[PDB]
Order: sequence, then structure tokens, then C-alpha cells
Amino acid sequence: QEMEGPAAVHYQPASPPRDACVYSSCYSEENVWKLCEYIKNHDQYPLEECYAVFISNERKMIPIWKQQARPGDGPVIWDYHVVLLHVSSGGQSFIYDLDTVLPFPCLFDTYVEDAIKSDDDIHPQFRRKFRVICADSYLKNFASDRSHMKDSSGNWREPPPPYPCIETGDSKMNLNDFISMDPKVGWGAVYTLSEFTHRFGS
Repeated sequence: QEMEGPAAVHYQPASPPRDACVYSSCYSEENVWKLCEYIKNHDQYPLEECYAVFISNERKMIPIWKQQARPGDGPVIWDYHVVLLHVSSGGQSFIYDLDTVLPFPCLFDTYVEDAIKSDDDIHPQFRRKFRVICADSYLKNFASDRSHMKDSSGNWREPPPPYPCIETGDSKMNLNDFISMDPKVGWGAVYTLSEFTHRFGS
């Protein structure tokens, strides 16, 4: 036997269940934005406890396991993927990934163990980096005109979300500044996988 060294065993989700959330496949940056907006307006949790987390790397090829786009034990290779992180007040973190087959939400350590896995034996050009943006900053600064989702003829590669493009007073398109893992670009903090787990893991 081993006991753990606050637990949040009665943690109340910051969002509705998965199937009740606004969602479009291949627009996880917007799916997470919409979760942030829900949390802002629901007055249950301080928005500052929440973060948008972009996952990508220099070559824009990151494996993520336990993804609904590929059922089974293999990974999806994304150019980037976005999830929501809630650091609950007691210290336990939860990941909200509308594309995972893991629970929604999922304990942070379980998400890292099963969906991310170790980079130790991964070919180095697939290794994962994480850009962590305060949810308040994400709502204030993110903008996407969806121009990255069109084919060479200007038609949609994947059907867009059924509402107007997210824009701010300052920008109509800065998605590349969130996908980038250059800490001199954009908002938030950039972590390697081990830095990310060191910072938020139990």
C-alpha cells in the first residue's frame, strides 16, 4: 500500500460534459477558446485558474495518444493541438481535451501519462513543447480568421465552426503566434515536456 502525500476527489467540472460543449474537429484552438468563454461567463471558477495550452514543436509534428480521431493504441500526429488546463485552488490540475477518449476532464498526471507519454524514447523531432496562456489573456488576445484551413483553391479543408471568426480590436489573425514555441513570440510561457510536468504535475 501507498497513500498519497488536497485531493479534489469531489471536483466539479468547469464545463458541461463533452457532448454538450461547442466543438468542431480540427479547430481545437477555438474549442478551447469557447471553453474559456464559458468559464468566464459562468461565475463558478476564477478565470485566472485556467489556461489555454498549445502543444506543438518546431517541425509542427507532435504525437498525441488517446485521441478520438484514431481509436486504439496509436497516436495522432498533429501540427498543433490545444487543450484547457484548470489548476484548481487546492493544487490539483485537470485537462479538458474535447478530442481525448480519456475522461473529460482528466486528472493532469493521467493525461500526461496516457495521452502525452514520455519524450525519452521518441525520435527527437517529434518531441512536445507547451505554450501555456492565462485564459483571460487568451480571450483578450487570440484571433483567427481561419485562413489556414483552406485548400489551394480557397475551399475549406475541414468545415469551420458555425459562428463568426474570433477577432480582437488588435488582430484578425495571430494563430501562428500561439502555435510557435519561440518564447520571444506571443503570450504566455513555453515549456518543454519535462518543464511542463515539473510545473503542473503532482
